[PDB]
Amino acid sequence: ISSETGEMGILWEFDPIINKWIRLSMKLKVERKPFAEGALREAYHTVSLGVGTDENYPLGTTKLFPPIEMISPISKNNEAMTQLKNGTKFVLKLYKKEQQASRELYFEDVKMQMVCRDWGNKFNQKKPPKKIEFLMSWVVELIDRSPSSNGQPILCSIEPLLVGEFKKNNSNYGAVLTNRSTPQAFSHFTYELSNKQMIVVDIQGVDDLYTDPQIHTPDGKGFGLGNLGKAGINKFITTHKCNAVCALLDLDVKL
Ligand SMILES: Nc1ncnc2c1ncn2[C@@H]1O[C@H](COP(=O)(O)OP(=O)(O)CP(=O)(O)O)[C@@H](O)[C@H]1O
Ligand SMILES: [Zn+2]
Repeated sequence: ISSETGEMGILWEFDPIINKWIRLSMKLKVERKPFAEGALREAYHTVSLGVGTDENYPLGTTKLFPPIEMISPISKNNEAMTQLKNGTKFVLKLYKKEQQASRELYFEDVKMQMVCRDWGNKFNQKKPPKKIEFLMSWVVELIDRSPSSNGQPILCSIEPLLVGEFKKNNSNYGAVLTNRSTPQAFSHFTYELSNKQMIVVDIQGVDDLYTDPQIHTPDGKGFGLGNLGKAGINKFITTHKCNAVCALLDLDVKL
């Protein structure tokens, strides 16, 4: 939008309510060194230098992912234009040294986060002691960065900066890592209210602002490599103890 030295990116937002991706551009400036890492990715402080349209960067085609029918022809409205306005401090995440990553996985992961965000709203609507919220997430094609040896463009995901102490409350394979009730009751709520079609675990973040969740489904399909299917779900069942939040939401002690 307004520049000023940084790098260009193709910015992708998923909107669940119209079931389409919204394609934009942005400029960002990222720090050279990461400020945190996990098992898979490193996270980098970044500043936004504005969000604009994708008009200078034609799509193609010939195929494409996401496919053309999954892309909105109109991109005038989106969260990115407010949440990533010029001057915003945010987080960029890059995979560490990865051959398990594919273009399709970046998009699966961001869609997954958007799905959990809808679940957070549905939870909040039953009026629990502590409302919860999932951060937006976005796919960025770092188009100014040179493709590595394989010829693949550089991709990353971005999300807002969380301020405070970052805590993980459950894992994607049955760990209950804090004594807080809301995160565990939310996981249980997603399982029951979805009629056992899915569960949201890996509940982590700062307070009840959450990021990087994981979904399991009975058939194991979609939701990235962390979808552990029936094993994942059952592992949650084994360690769940219902709490006051579960009871308040009228969730069945039988899972
Ligand atoms: N939006 C955000 N704001 C501030 N810090 C964040 C953040 N998202 C992640 N972090 C921090 O960066 C670390 C690594 O990021 P992330 O957790 O996404 O890596 P990962 O994909 O390897 C999963 P894990 O760390 O659980 O193995 C987190 O453990 C947390 O400390
Ligand atoms: Zn419960």
